[PDB]
Amino acid sequence: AFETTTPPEPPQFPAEGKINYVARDTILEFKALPSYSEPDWITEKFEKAGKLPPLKERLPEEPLVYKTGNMPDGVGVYGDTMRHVVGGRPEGWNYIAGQSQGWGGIDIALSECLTRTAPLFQVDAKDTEPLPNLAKSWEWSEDGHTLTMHLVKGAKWSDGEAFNADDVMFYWEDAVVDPNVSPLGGGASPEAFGEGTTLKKIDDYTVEWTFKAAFPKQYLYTMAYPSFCPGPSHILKPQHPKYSKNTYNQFKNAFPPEYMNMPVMGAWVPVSYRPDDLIVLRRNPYYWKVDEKGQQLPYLNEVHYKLSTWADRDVQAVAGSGDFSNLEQPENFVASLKRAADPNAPARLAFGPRLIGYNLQMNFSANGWGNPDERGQAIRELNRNEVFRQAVTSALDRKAIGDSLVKGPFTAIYPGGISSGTSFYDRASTVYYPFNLEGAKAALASIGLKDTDGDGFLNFPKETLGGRNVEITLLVNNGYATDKSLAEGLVGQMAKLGLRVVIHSLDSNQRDAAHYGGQFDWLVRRNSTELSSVVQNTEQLAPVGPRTSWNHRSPEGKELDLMPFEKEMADIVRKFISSQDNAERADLMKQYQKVYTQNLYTIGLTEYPGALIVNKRFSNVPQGTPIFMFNWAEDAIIRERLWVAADKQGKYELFPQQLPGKPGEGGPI
Ligand SMILES: OC[C@H]1O[C@H](OC[C@H]2O[C@H](O[C@]3(CO)O[C@H](CO)[C@@H](O)[C@@H]3O)[C@H](O)[C@@H](O)[C@@H]2O)[C@H](O)[C@@H](O)[C@H]1O
Ligand SMILES: [Ca+2]
Ligand SMILES: [Ca+2]
Ligand SMILES: [Ca+2]
Ligand SMILES: [Ca+2]
Ligand SMILES: [Ca+2]
Ligand SMILES: [Ca+2]
Ligand SMILES: [Ca+2]
Ligand SMILES: [Ca+2]
Ligand SMILES: [Ca+2]
Ligand SMILES: [Ca+2]
Ligand SMILES: [Ca+2]
Ligand SMILES: [Ca+2]
Ligand SMILES: [Ca+2]
Ligand SMILES: [Ca+2]
Ligand SMILES: [Ca+2]
Ligand SMILES: [Ca+2]
Ligand SMILES: [Ca+2]
Ligand SMILES: [Ca+2]
Ligand SMILES: [Ca+2]
Ligand SMILES: [Ca+2]
Ligand SMILES: [Ca+2]
Ligand SMILES: [Ca+2]
Ligand SMILES: [Ca+2]
Ligand SMILES: [Ca+2]
Ligand SMILES: [Ca+2]
Ligand SMILES: [Ca+2]
Ligand SMILES: [Ca+2]
Ligand SMILES: [Ca+2]
Ligand SMILES: [Ca+2]
Ligand SMILES: [Ca+2]
Ligand SMILES: [Ca+2]
Ligand SMILES: [Ca+2]
Ligand SMILES: [Ca+2]
Ligand SMILES: [Ca+2]
Ligand SMILES: [Ca+2]
Ligand SMILES: [Ca+2]
Ligand SMILES: [Ca+2]
Ligand SMILES: [Ca+2]
Ligand SMILES: [Ca+2]
Ligand SMILES: [Ca+2]
Ligand SMILES: [Ca+2]
Ligand SMILES: [Ca+2]
Ligand SMILES: [Ca+2]
Ligand SMILES: [Ca+2]
Ligand SMILES: [Ca+2]
Ligand SMILES: [Ca+2]
Ligand SMILES: [Ca+2]
Ligand SMILES: [Ca+2]
Repeated sequence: AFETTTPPEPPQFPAEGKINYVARDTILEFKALPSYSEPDWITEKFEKAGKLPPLKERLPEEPLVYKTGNMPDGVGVYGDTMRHVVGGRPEGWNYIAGQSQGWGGIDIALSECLTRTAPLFQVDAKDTEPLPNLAKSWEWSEDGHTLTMHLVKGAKWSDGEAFNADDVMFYWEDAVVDPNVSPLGGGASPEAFGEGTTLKKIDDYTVEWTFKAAFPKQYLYTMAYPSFCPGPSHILKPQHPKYSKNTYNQFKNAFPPEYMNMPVMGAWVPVSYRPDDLIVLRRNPYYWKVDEKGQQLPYLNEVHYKLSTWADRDVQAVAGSGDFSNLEQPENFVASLKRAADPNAPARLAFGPRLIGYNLQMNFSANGWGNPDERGQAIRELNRNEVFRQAVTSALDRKAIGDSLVKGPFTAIYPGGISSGTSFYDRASTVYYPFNLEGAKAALASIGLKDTDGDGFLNFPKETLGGRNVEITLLVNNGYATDKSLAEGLVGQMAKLGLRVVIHSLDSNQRDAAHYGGQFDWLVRRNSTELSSVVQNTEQLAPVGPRTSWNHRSPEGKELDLMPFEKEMADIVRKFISSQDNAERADLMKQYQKVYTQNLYTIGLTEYPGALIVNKRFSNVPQGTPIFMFNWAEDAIIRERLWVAADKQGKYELFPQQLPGKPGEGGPI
């Protein structure tokens, strides 16, 4: 019915990075050093005064050592604060039970994971093994069904309690496996680690994975942020319903934002919270990472998270009051570029490849996900109809969508699927449905949708919902001008096609609950890592498990109502996960792209590049860091390795020469 082609090549984007490509093992290694050091005030006021054990006793026998060769500016010096600005708000500290701490890097810094992938933008390959983090090493069995994983040994939580296999086991059994606990991010279901996957404790520093498939090496990426980042089991386990009288909601909410010094494996500990104002973190004296000179990380003593808006983060970063931003909203591009064009500018700004994409996602569950009413059920049936999807995508004037955000070479025609900025992308495999409003109108008439009351809006046939007007709800994230502008643009374009679309605008926390609970017809969403990188959270590319897909999940308790193209996509993704053949993997992503875009698994709105904004006083910021690839730039830049030269340091510490207090107690000690 439609004359499909490939999407047109966008304008050339001059100077992205450039990235200084390195080999995987140039960044870090685990080893003992001859001696260790720390800020002088810790030795004088805490160690010598009895208050803390000497540094060597606090560290693992073999800490994680950052290699000097990979440091952009070399070994650092202690001091200063990194000031972040966020549009989110904390719910509390229970990350593994699905509570947000405010986004914008806070949970990334607090909740460290088994592996780490964000700094891998500097390795020029897509078969890179994730960096060891809380898991120091691992080995595959000969048959590839068993993965023996060795943990960092001798590391402690920020309160001095030992980190070991008990924390790993508690997260796996009582958060992942437990169907009443869902970690933050919408992922981390048991099937995200493979169907029938088991994890068992061997000893205090050894765990063992058992996989149905042979060598599913892709799951090492799933073990990084956000899906395998354990909480302090000694604090959380006594609050869990399996070991107490608490309900699941009581367990989820047992650590509100007012609860101080929540134990972490991260470089800084939350010490202060003021509603709608600020979160202050102070250096963790038990941090288990050091530089090659034996200096215990982080270099920065303090981190701030100013509670504001996402657009204010850009404003503060270019003004110099904020130290970091991911410039990701096109309506802020011109003003940010103008302010950064001044040679006296306090911050540096650098655009990367086109990795920020937006999709229209349709709820594909016709078997009760989100318990829809008669109206909602009739929309699910239209969403599952391929002619309806072809009409919706063909009624979009993608050039006009791009123009509505920003002029210039930023936007690209985006039909959906894998981002054009990543190496697995193939233009020839991308099905583009050009703007054909007349063809879209004929396609809807062919499935029995026609305006029977002269109001310009299409009615269902008399057999469905008494022949009333089709009414579609659109779930939108209220925190971003981009999301809201795209939603408004979509409503106008659908009105021309004859479909009535109603915006349901919600704040982040409520938006995530409505989405993951399946309480939506359609939604507007910025793409997560699987479309920007393929290799990070690959399970999110298709409904490989009952809850791995963003738009097709099963209600509890029920199975998936997969359409044939979705089963073909699930098969491609599972084959990719267990393949170590580069040529086969590239071919599988071409087939994946083709099936996705031909069948309209989602409908692309637009795609463009973002820019990293960092205050100039910071040393060790890697060149060409993208804002979003394997993770957000807050992770990729390795904040625990950043430093400021003594003569350039700001004097912004709110708790200078202080360390975190005890969990559930007072302010910094
Ligand atoms: O956390 C660092 C990040 O914070 C801000 O974005 C947070 C954003 O996260 C969620 O949105 C996405 C995109 O749809 O969903 C995946 C998984 O949760 C995230 O990777 C991705 O951002 C929430 O659904 C949003 O409500 C929430 O605001 C900020 O925009 C980023 O630049 C970066 O600082
Ligand atoms: Ca284009
Ligand atoms: Ca390498
Ligand atoms: Ca090499
Ligand atoms: Ca000192
Ligand atoms: Ca001893
Ligand atoms: Ca080196
Ligand atoms: Ca050096
Ligand atoms: Ca200091
Ligand atoms: Ca400071
Ligand atoms: Ca931020
Ligand atoms: Ca074997
Ligand atoms: Ca040890
Ligand atoms: Ca000990
Ligand atoms: Ca845990
Ligand atoms: Ca679970
Ligand atoms: Ca198990
Ligand atoms: Ca098997
Ligand atoms: Ca313990
Ligand atoms: Ca109980
Ligand atoms: Ca309960
Ligand atoms: Ca409950
Ligand atoms: Ca709950
Ligand atoms: Ca309750
Ligand atoms: Ca709470
Ligand atoms: Ca914690
Ligand atoms: Ca607040
Ligand atoms: Ca207040
Ligand atoms: Ca106030
Ligand atoms: Ca030194
Ligand atoms: Ca505000
Ligand atoms: Ca915008
Ligand atoms: Ca520019
Ligand atoms: Ca994106
Ligand atoms: Ca169909
Ligand atoms: Ca344009
Ligand atoms: Ca233009
Ligand atoms: Ca465009
Ligand atoms: Ca291509
Ligand atoms: Ca009508
Ligand atoms: Ca009709
Ligand atoms: Ca538009
Ligand atoms: Ca199922
Ligand atoms: Ca299947
Ligand atoms: Ca590969
Ligand atoms: Ca510098
Ligand atoms: Ca560099
Ligand atoms: Ca300040
Ligand atoms: Ca407290």
